[PDB]
Amino acid sequence: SVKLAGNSSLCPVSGWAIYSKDNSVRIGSKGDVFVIREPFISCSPLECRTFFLTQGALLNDKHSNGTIKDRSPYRTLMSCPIGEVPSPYNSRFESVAWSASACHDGINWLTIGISGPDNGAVAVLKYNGIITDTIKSWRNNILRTQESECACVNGSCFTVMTDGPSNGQASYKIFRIEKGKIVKSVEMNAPNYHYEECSCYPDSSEITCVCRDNWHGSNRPWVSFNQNLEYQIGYICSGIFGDNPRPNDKTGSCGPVSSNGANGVKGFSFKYGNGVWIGRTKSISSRNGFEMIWDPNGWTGTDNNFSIKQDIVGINEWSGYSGSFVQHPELTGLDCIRPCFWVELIRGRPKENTIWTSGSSISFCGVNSDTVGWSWPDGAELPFTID
Amino acid sequence: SVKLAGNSSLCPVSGWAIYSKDNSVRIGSKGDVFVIREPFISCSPLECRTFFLTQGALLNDKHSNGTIKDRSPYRTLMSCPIGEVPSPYNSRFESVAWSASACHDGINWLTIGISGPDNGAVAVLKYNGIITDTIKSWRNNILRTQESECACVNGSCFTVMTDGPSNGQASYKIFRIEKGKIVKSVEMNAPNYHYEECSCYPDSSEITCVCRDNWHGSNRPWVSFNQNLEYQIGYICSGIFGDNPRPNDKTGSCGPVSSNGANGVKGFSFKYGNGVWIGRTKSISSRNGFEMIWDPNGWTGTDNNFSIKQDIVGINEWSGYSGSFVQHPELTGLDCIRPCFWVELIRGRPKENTIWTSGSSISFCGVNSDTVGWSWPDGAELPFTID
Amino acid sequence: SVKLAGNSSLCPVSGWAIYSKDNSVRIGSKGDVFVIREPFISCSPLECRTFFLTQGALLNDKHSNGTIKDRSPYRTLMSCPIGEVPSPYNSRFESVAWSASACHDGINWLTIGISGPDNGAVAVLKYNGIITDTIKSWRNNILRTQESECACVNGSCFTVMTDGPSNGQASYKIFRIEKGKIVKSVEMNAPNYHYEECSCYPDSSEITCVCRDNWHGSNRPWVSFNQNLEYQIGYICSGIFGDNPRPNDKTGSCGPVSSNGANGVKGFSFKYGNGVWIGRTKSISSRNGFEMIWDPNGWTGTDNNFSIKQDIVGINEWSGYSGSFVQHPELTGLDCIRPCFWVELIRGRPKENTIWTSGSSISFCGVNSDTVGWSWPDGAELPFTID
Amino acid sequence: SVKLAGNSSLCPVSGWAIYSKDNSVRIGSKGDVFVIREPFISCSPLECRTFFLTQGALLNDKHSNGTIKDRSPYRTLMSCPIGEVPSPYNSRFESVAWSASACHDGINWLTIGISGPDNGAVAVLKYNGIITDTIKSWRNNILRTQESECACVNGSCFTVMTDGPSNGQASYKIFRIEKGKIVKSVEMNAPNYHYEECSCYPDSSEITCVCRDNWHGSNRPWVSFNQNLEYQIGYICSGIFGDNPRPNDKTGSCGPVSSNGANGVKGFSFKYGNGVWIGRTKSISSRNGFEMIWDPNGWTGTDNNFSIKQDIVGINEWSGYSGSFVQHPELTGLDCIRPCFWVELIRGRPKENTIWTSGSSISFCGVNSDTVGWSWPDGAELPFTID
Ligand SMILES: *[C@@H]1O[C@H](CO)[C@@H](O[C@@H]2O[C@H](CO)[C@@H](O[C@@H]3O[C@H](CO)[C@@H](O)[C@H](O[C@H]4O[C@H](CO)[C@@H](O)[C@H](O)[C@@H]4O)[C@@H]3O)[C@H](O)[C@H]2NC(C)=O)[C@H](O)[C@H]1NC(C)=O
Ligand SMILES: *[C@@H]1O[C@H](CO)[C@@H](O[C@@H]2O[C@H](CO)[C@@H](O[C@@H]3O[C@H](CO)[C@@H](O)[C@H](O[C@H]4O[C@H](CO)[C@@H](O)[C@H](O)[C@@H]4O)[C@@H]3O)[C@H](O)[C@H]2NC(C)=O)[C@H](O)[C@H]1NC(C)=O
Ligand SMILES: CCC(CC)O[C@@H]1C=C(C(=O)O)C[C@H](N)[C@H]1NC(C)=O
Ligand SMILES: CCC(CC)O[C@@H]1C=C(C(=O)O)C[C@H](N)[C@H]1NC(C)=O
Ligand SMILES: CCC(CC)O[C@@H]1C=C(C(=O)O)C[C@H](N)[C@H]1NC(C)=O
Ligand SMILES: CCC(CC)O[C@@H]1C=C(C(=O)O)C[C@H](N)[C@H]1NC(C)=O
Ligand SMILES: *[C@@H]1O[C@H](CO)[C@@H](O)[C@H](O)[C@H]1NC(C)=O
Ligand SMILES: *[C@@H]1O[C@H](CO)[C@@H](O)[C@H](O)[C@H]1NC(C)=O
Ligand SMILES: *[C@@H]1O[C@H](CO)[C@@H](O)[C@H](O)[C@H]1NC(C)=O
Ligand SMILES: *[C@@H]1O[C@H](CO)[C@@H](O)[C@H](O)[C@H]1NC(C)=O
Ligand SMILES: *[C@@H]1O[C@H](CO)[C@@H](O)[C@H](O)[C@H]1NC(C)=O
Ligand SMILES: *[C@@H]1O[C@H](CO)[C@@H](O)[C@H](O)[C@H]1NC(C)=O
Ligand SMILES: *[C@@H]1O[C@H](CO)[C@@H](O)[C@H](O)[C@H]1NC(C)=O
Ligand SMILES: *[C@@H]1O[C@H](CO)[C@@H](O)[C@H](O)[C@H]1NC(C)=O
Ligand SMILES: [Ca+2]
Ligand SMILES: [Ca+2]
Ligand SMILES: [Ca+2]
Ligand SMILES: [Ca+2]
Ligand SMILES: [Ca+2]
Ligand SMILES: [Ca+2]
Ligand SMILES: [Ca+2]
Ligand SMILES: [Ca+2]
Ligand SMILES: [Ca+2]
Repeated sequence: SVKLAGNSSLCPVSGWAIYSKDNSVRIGSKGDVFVIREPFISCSPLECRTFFLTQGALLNDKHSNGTIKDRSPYRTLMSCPIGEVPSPYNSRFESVAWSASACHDGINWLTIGISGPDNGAVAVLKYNGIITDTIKSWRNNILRTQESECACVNGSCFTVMTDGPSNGQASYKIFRIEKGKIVKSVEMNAPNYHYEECSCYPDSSEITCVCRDNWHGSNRPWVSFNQNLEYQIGYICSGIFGDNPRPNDKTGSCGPVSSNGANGVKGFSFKYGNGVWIGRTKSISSRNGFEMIWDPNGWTGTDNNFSIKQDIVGINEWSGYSGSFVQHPELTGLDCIRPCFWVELIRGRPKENTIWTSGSSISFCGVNSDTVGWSWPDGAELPFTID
Repeated sequence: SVKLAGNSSLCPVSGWAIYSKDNSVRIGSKGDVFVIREPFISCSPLECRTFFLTQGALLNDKHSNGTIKDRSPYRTLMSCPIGEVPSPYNSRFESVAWSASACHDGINWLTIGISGPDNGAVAVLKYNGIITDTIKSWRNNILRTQESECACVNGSCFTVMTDGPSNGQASYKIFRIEKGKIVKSVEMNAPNYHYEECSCYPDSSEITCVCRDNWHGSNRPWVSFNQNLEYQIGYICSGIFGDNPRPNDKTGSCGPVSSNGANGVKGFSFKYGNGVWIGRTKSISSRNGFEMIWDPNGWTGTDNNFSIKQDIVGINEWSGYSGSFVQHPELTGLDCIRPCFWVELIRGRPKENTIWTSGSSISFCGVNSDTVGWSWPDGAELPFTID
Repeated sequence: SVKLAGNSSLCPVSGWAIYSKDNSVRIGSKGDVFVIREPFISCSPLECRTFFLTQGALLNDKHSNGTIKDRSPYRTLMSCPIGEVPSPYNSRFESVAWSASACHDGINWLTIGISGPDNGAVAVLKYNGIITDTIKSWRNNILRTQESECACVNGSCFTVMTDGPSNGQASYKIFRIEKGKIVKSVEMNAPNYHYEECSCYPDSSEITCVCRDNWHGSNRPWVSFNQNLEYQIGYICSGIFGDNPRPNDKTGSCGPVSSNGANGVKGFSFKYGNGVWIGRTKSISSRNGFEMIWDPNGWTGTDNNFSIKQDIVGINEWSGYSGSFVQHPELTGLDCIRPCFWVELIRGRPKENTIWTSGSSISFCGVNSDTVGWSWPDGAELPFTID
Repeated sequence: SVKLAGNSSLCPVSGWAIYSKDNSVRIGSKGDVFVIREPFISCSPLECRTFFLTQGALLNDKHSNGTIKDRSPYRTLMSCPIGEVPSPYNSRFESVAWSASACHDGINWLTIGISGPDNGAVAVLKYNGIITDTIKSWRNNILRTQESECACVNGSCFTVMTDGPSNGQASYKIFRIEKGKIVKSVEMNAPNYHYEECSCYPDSSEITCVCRDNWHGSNRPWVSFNQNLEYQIGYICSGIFGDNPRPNDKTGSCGPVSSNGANGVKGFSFKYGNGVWIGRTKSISSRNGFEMIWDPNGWTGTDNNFSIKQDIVGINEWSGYSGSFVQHPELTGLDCIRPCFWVELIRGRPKENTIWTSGSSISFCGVNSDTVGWSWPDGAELPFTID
C-alpha cells in the first residue's frame, strides 16, 4: 500500500460517461433496502464505494415514517460497493452520523461522522474503523460537514466543516487530517460568505472546494487551499447560476448573487483555468432535472454564454444533491486525476405524497471520447404500499 | 496473473454434461431476485460468472410491470457466481446497459455496456471496473452488441457490434480491445448479410462468431477473423436450420435461407472442420425446447442429415436465448479450449399472461465421457401474486 | 496446500459435544431459506460446510408444493458454512443434482451430482468447480450415491454408488477418484446384500462405509476397502438394530435381519475394533428421536447389551437421515482422525399436514471430555402460512 | 499473526465517543433479523465483531413467540461485523448456546458456548471453530458464563463461570485457556459474595472483572487475578451504586449493599487506581436509561460524590445489559489498552405488550478528546404486526 500522491492535474474532459445506477427506490419496493439520503461516492486504489446516511429503517416499512427529518440518533453512515443497493445485507457500518464525509489516503479509509445534539454535536473520526480523533461544535449550532468525499494529498486528507446559522453568517473551518488525527485547522475569514456541504477535490497538490450558500447566494461559493491550509475564497462568476433555487440565467457576479439566494442544494463544479464544468438542476425553482455545462470562462467571467450542455436527468424528473469524486492515477493508471460526479435522486416528502423520504443515485466519469446526453431518473412509482 | 494464450484448439466433444441451473424465477416468487433477461456466462482463470441485464426491479413487485420493454434507463449489467440467483444481495454491479458483453483476458474483466437514446447510444468500456473507452452509435439506430461473452487471445479481446435496421441491411463492426481500449476496428463488407447478437469464441488464436440474421435468414450467419481483424464471412450451410423461427429441416443454403427468415433468436454453434455442433430450439415457430445436434458436415454441407441429437429442454417448455462460453486451459488444466453453452429460459410476456418478463438459466459443458438427454426447464408456476 | 494423509486412526471418544444447529425451518418461516433435504457436512483443511439438495424453491412459497417428490430437474446441490441457514444469499452453487456426494482432498473440493432421467441418470464430477468426469447409469434404474461426504486418503477420494431396485437385489460399485477423475472402479460381489446411501470415513489409510439395506435388513450393511479397492463386506452384528424401521432390540445377526427389514433410513456407525458407536432413531417404526449408543462388542457380537447411551433428539421429536463426517489432523492439529456426525430433522410430508417437505440439521463431534445428553429438535411450528 | 501482549495499562479517558449502533429492531420490522439477546463486542487484531445469542427465530415471525424464555435448544451463538444487523445473511455461526463468551488471542477466535439441560449443562470450547475442550456443570444448577468477551494476555485467555443458585450462595470458578484448552482453573473462596455475568478486561498483564451480584448486593462485586489465577475479591465501594435495581445514591459499602440487592443486571466498570468509570442505568428500579460516571475515589471510597457524568440513553428509554470490551495496541497502534463498552437495548417482554423479546445495541470507546452526552435509544415502534 502506498499513499496517494495527488500531485497531478485534473484530466481535461469533453463529456461524461455513465458509471453507475443503483435503482435503490425501485428495488426497495420489495427488497430490504435502507431509507437513505445524502449519498456520495469515494474510491480507494482498489475500489469505489457508495457512502450514505441511513435513517435506521427500511423502505416500505413503518419506521420510514417521518424520514424527512434530518437529524436523529438513528442515522448511521454506511457504505456498499458502487452501483449496489444500500441493504443491511451488503453494507459495511462506518459510523453513527447525521452528517458525514469519507476518503481514502491510499492506505486506509478515513470516515467522519457527526452525531449528538444540535447544540453540541461531535464529529467522530475513524481511520481503518478505529476512532482516532473527535472535534466538538464550537458555535453550538449544528456542527456539519461535506456530505461528500474528503480530499487526500500525500498522506494528508482535508475537509471543511460549518457551525452556525443556515440562514445567515456562520463559521467555517478547514481541517488537515493525517491517519485520522487532526494536525491542523483554520477558520476561514469569510464575512458575507456562506459555506455549506462543500464538494472538494485534489488538483496539483492543492484542494478546491465548491459549496452551497444557503444564506444569500444563487451562485456557488468556493474555497481553495494548499496543504498548509493557506486559502483563497470567492464565488463562481458565471451568469449560468449553479444553485437551486436561482434566477433565470443572466449577468452573474463574483460575489454572492442575492436574487433567489436563500436556501439551496448541495452541488459541485470543476475548475479548468478560467473555465468551469457546472453541474446543476434543470429547474430554477425545484430539485428537478440535471445537466452538465461547460463554460470556458465561467469561473471568472460573468456572462451567460456556454459551449457544451449535456443532459443527465430530464426536467420532469426528480434530482437532488450532487457531488464530485475523483479517481487517482493510482487507481486508473492515467497520468492525471480523473473527475467524476454523482447525483442523488430524491423521492418522497416534501413534494410527493408519502410518509417517507429517500434517494437513489447515479454517477458519471469524465472522458475525452464520445458521450451522449439522456435522462437516467429514479424510476420508482409512488406512493408505496406503506404510503 | 497471466494473459490467456487462446492458441490451442477446441476440445472435441461427444456430448454435453449439465453444469448449472439457477431456478431464478421459481425462487423469485418469494425471494428478492432481479427481473432479468439476456443472461450469459463468462469465466476468468479462477471462476465462472453469470452476467445479466436487470430491469432495475425485483420479481413479484409492481416495478416488474412492463418489463417486456427492451431498452430503458433503468437496465443495468450485473453479475453473480454461476448457478446462484441474480439478487441485490449477491450481485456485483458492472455497468448501466440495455445491451452488453463481457470477458476476462486473464488479468482483468472487460465489460461493455450500452446505454442512452436509440438515436445516439454509447457503449461504455470498463477494465477492472474503470472506464477505459467509449464508442458512440455510427448509424444512429440502436447501437447493440453480443449479449454474450467477448473472446480473448494473447491479451486482446474481440467483439462485434451492430448499428442500423433489425429488419434490413445494417452495419456490422469488429473490434479489437486491449486493456479496455479500442486499438482497432473494421466494418464488415457484408451486403445481403445480417448480423445480430454474435456468439464468439477463440480457437487456435483466431475468433469464430455465430450470430442471428434478423432480416432474411433462418440459418445462422458467421464471421471469423484473426487478431489483425482479417475476416471471412458466410452462413452455416446445414439443412438443419439453427434459427427460430425457421422452416422444417430440408436442403439448406450457404447463403441466407429466406423461408421464415425474418425475426430470430440469439444462438450459437461450434465449428469442427466441416462439422458443427448446433444448439437450437425444438419448435420451428416459437421459443420452446432446446437440443444439441452434431452434424459432421453441417458447416459446409447443405443436406439435412445429422449424427447426434441430445435433448436439453422439452418441446412443451419455454426456452429463449442461448450462447457459447469457453473454459481456457489456464482454468481447466486441459490442453485445449473447452466449449460450453448456456440457455435462457424466458417466462412471462408476450406468451404468458403476466405483467412482467424474466428468465432463468441453465448451462452445459462439452465432454467426451458419457452423457444423457433430458429436460431441465424453468419450472415456475405462473402467474405470480403480482400477476 | 497439501493433500490429506488419512493414515492415522480414529480418535477414541467417550461422548458427543454439540457442534452446530441451523434452525433452518424456524427461520424459513419468514426468511428466504431453501426447501432442502439430504443435507450433509464435509470439511476442508480450513473450514466445514453444509451441503444440501435444494428443491429449487423457498420455504413458505407456493413452489415448495409437492416437495415430498425425490427427483426433479430443479434439484441442485449447494453448500454454505456450517450452522448457517441454506439461503440463496449465502449458498454456493455446486451442481445440478437429485443425489450427491462431496469431499475435500486437501487441495480442492470434489463434488458428485447425479441428475437426468431415472432410466439413464448421469453423475457429474467436479474438481474445484470444473467438470472432470462423468459416469452414467449401468442398470438404468436410478443411479444414486451417498448423500454424505466421500472419503479421501493421500490424494485419492472414494465413494459408493448404487443402481437397480430399492426393494430387491441391486448393483453396487466402489470408485477411486483423483483430481475429479475416476481412475478405478469395482462392482461389489454382494449377493443377498443391499447397499444404499453409504456413510464412509477414512481410518488408517482405509475406508469404512456403513450403509442402508432397503430390501430386507433392519441392521446396517457395511463395506470396507483399501486404496486399491480390495474390499470386505458384512452386516453389523449387534442386537441393537441400527435401521428404521426395525424390531425391538434382541439377538442380532451378522447377516441381514429380515424382521422389519424392508424400507429404512440413511445412517452411520463408527467401528472401533469389535466395538461400535451406533447412531439411530429412538422409535422403531418412524423417524422420531435420535441417540448415540456405544456397544463395545457390537460390530461382531449379536447380543443387545451396551455400555453408553446419549440422547440427541427426544422420541417425541422428528429426526431423519444421519451421516458421518470427519475432521483430519490437517484441520484440528490432533494426531488422529476425529469422528463427527450430523442429523437431518425432517419436517412436513408425509407425516405432517403440509404441502411441503424440508429439513434442518444438527451436528456433533466426538470428544473424550465431559458431555451430556439432551434434545435439540427442529423446533418449527407447523403448518406454515402457505400450509 | 502474533499473540496479544496485554502488558500495557488502560488508556486514561475523559469521555466516551459513539462507536456503533445497529438499529436491529427497527430494521427487523421488515428485514430478516434474528431475535437476539445478550449481545457483546469483541475484537481481533484486524476487526471488531458483535456476538449474540439468537433465539433461532426472526423478528416479526411467529417463531419469535415466547422469546422471553432464557434457555432452549434453539439458541445459538453467532457473530457479525460491528454495527451491522444480526441477520441469517451476514452472520457467522459460532456455537449452540444459551450462555456464552468469546475472545481473540491474536491468532484465533476462542468461543465458549453452553447448552444442554439445567441440571447438567456443558460448555463447549472452540478455537478457530474447532472443538478443543468441554467443561460440565459441577453443581448441576445452570452452568453459566460472562455474556461478554473473555480476556487474553500473552496467549492465555481467561473467563469466569458460575454454577448454583442465582438467589443465594453459588460457586464461582476462574479459567485459564490456551488454544481452546483449559490448562488451569480455581474456585473462588467467596463466602457471602455473588458473581454473575462478569465483564473482564486485561490491564498490565492481569485481569479485572466487574460482575453482577444477583443475591444481595446493589453494588457490583469484582475479582482480579494474574496469569497464575492468584486472585483478589471485593465490591466497588462507591455510594454511586452500579447495579439495577438499587437504592438512591448514598453512603456505600466495600461489601455487598443489601438494600435492593436481590436481582440485578449485567454491567461493567473500569478501575483506575482508586477511581472508577461506572456505567449504569439511569433508573434505580428498572432497565431504563444509561450513563457513564467518573468517580475518582469510587473503587475504595464509600461517599456518593462524583466528578463526571455523561448521558448515553435517556431515562425514558429502554436499556439493558452492558459490558466492557477493549482494543489492544496490536489493533489501534496506541501504547495502551483502550477501554470501550456496549449497551443492549431490550425491547418487548416483560415490560412491553408483545409476544417476543429482543435487543439492539450501541457501543462507545474511551477518548481524551472532546465528547458529548445524548440519547441513542433503540427507536423501534412497538408492537409489531406479529405483535
Ligand atoms: C405515519 O405517521 C403518520 C402521522 O402520525 C400517521 O398518520 C396518523 O395516524 C394516527 C393513528 O391512526 C392518527 O392519529 C389519530 O388522529 C385522530 C384524528 O384524526 C384522533 O382522533 C386519534 O386519537 C384518538 O384515538 C387515540 C388512540 O385510540 C386516542 O389515544 C385519542 O385519545 C383519541 O381517542 C388519533 O390521534 C393521525 O390522524 C394520522 N395523521 C395523519 C396526518 O394522517 C401514519 O399512520 C403513520 N404511518 C405508518 C405506516 O406508520
Ligand atoms: C399445492 O398443491 C395442491 C394439490 O394440487 C393444491 O390443492 C389443490 O388446489 C386445486 C386448485 O384450487 C384444486 O383443484 C380443484 O379441485 C376441484 C375439486 O375439489 C375442481 O372442481 C377444480 O376444477 C374446476 O375448476 C378448474 C379451474 O377453474 C377447471 O379447470 C375445472 O374444469 C373445474 O371447473 C380444481 O381442479 C384441488 O382440489 C386441490 N387439491 C387438494 C388436495 O387440496 C394447493 O392449492 C397447492 N398449494 C399451493 C400454495 O400452491
Ligand atoms: C443544518 C444546515 C444544513 C445545510 C443548509 O441543512 C441540510 C439541508 C438538506 C436539504 O436541503 O435537503 C438536508 C440535510 N441533511 C441538512 N443537513 C443537516 C445536518 O441537517
Ligand atoms: C434492436 C435489435 C435487436 C436484435 C434483433 O433486438 C433485440 C431482440 C430481443 C428478442 O428477440 O428477444 C430482445 C433484445 N433485448 C433486443 N436487443 C435490444 C437492444 O433491444
Ligand atoms: C431410489 C432409492 C433411494 C434409497 C432407498 O430412495 C431414497 C429414499 C429417501 C427417504 O427414505 O427419505 C429420499 C431420497 N432422496 C431417495 N433417493 C432418491 C435418488 O430418490
Ligand atoms: C440463571 C442465572 C442468570 C443470572 C442471574 O440468569 C440470567 C438473567 C437475565 C436477565 O436478568 O435479563 C437473562 C439471562 N439470559 C440469564 N442467564 C441464563 C443463563 O438464563
Ligand atoms: C508526483 O508524485 C510522484 C510520487 O511522489 C512523484 O514521483 C512525481 O515526481 C510527481 N510528479 C510531478 C509532475 O511532480
Ligand atoms: C500456446 O501459447 C503458449 C504460451 O505462450 C506457448 O507456450 C505454446 O507454445 C503455444 N502453443 C502452441 C501450439 O503454439
Ligand atoms: C402496469 O402498467 C399499467 C400501465 O401504466 C398500469 O395501468 C398498471 O396499474 C400497472 N400494474 C401495476 C401492478 O402496477
Ligand atoms: C502475445 O503478445 C505479446 C505482447 O504484445 C507479443 O510479444 C507476443 O508475440 C504475442 N504472442 C503471440 C503468440 O503472438
Ligand atoms: C502419516 O502420513 C504422514 C504424511 O505423509 C507421514 O509422514 C507419517 O509417517 C504417517 N504416519 C504414520 C503413523 O504412518
Ligand atoms: C510488553 O510486551 C511486549 C511484547 O513482548 C514487549 O516488547 C514490551 O517490552 C512489554 N512492555 C512492558 C512495559 O513490559
Ligand atoms: C404464542 O404462544 C401461545 C402459547 O402456545 C399460543 O397460544 C399463541 O398462538 C402463540 N402466538 C403465535 C402468533 O404463534
Ligand atoms: C509469553 O508466553 C511465552 C510462551 O509461554 C513465554 O515464553 C513468555 O515468557 C511470556 N511472556 C511474558 C511477558 O510473560
Ligand atoms: Ca442559495
Ligand atoms: Ca461564459
Ligand atoms: Ca423478504
Ligand atoms: Ca432469422
Ligand atoms: Ca449433414
Ligand atoms: Ca432396512
Ligand atoms: Ca453388545
Ligand atoms: Ca443486585
Ligand atoms: Ca466518590
